[PDB]
Amino acid sequence: RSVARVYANVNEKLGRSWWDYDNLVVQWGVQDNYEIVRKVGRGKYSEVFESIHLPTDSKCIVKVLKPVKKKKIKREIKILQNLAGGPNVVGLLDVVRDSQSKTPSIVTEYVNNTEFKTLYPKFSDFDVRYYIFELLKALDFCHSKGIMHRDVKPHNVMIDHEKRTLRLIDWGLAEFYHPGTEYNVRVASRYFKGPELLVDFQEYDYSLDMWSLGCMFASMIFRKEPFFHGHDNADQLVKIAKVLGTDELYTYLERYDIDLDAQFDDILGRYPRKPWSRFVSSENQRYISSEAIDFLDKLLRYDHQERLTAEEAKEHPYFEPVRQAAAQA
Ligand SMILES: O=C(O)c1ccc2c(c1)nc(Nc1cccc(Cl)c1)c1ccncc12
Repeated sequence: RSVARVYANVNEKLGRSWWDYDNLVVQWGVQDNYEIVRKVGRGKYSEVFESIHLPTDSKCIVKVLKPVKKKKIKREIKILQNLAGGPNVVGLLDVVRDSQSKTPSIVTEYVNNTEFKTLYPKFSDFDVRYYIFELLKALDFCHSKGIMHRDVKPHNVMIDHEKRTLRLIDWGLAEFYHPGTEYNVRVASRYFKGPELLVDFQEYDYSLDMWSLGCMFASMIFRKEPFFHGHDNADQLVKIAKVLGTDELYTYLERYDIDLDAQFDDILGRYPRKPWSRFVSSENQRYISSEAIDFLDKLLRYDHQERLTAEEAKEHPYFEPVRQAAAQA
């Protein structure tokens, strides 16, 4: 049915040794070369600890993984190996496991993040352009390697504001794109879920990540976190519909032959498109420009095939100051 409009054939060209994570053989490192110092975070899927690589006395992260499905371990490790050297992708340092339990751990680089709720309001207009551009380099890189992140959100984007460095982290939901594959629609955080996930459209692609980027960008320039605040998955679609409008939703549904679940009959009304300018306020207007609105408009589309590619997104006039400043060094 639907096929990605860029990078559709990447996994075809690279072959089984790139994407066949089921047959991954890990060359496990020495667990005793690492010392766990302090827990920094817990996920649904993991626990993250500040650690030391003892031989070099260097600071690093140990991410202990306990998913009920083992192939999710292999998938995360294969993608992290494949993205080696990628710009702004979190660096894999090692993979180790407990000798008795066989519980695996991923070792990554440590990043001194400032939490996004503190960090995002301190950004200038230029900072938003700059960090979105850096995030675009990581998404263009993984898409060009046949990989969808599927969990793009502020929590998975680590920024060292002092060093002006960015890392896209937590590749645990990431997956290889294979033309015509039916993917699980139970991916991403509710506020960052694309319409395709909300209406059970399974033939999605890299363009899912561009919707999620659009939700992050909206929250940064309008200072509303999260931008689409649904109380549940059905409500998430209503919140989107109350901004993009029900007219563009219905042609999209017709275009991809999607039938809405009967649950939407009572809760989904007819809404006109709310123009982007209505979200402009005294507090957020320092982020706002016609280039910014134009950029956001071209990310937040129902139709995944209408959204900018990460590569098109880097060519947008919004990033002209960032491209100019980079050209000065
Ligand atoms: O998943 C990864 O690849 C992943 C990779 C690197 C980090 C991480 C998650 N989580 C961090 N912190 C964090 C903060 C709150 C909750 C959770 Cl679970 C974790 C963190 C901190 C400093 N440097 C690197 C990381």
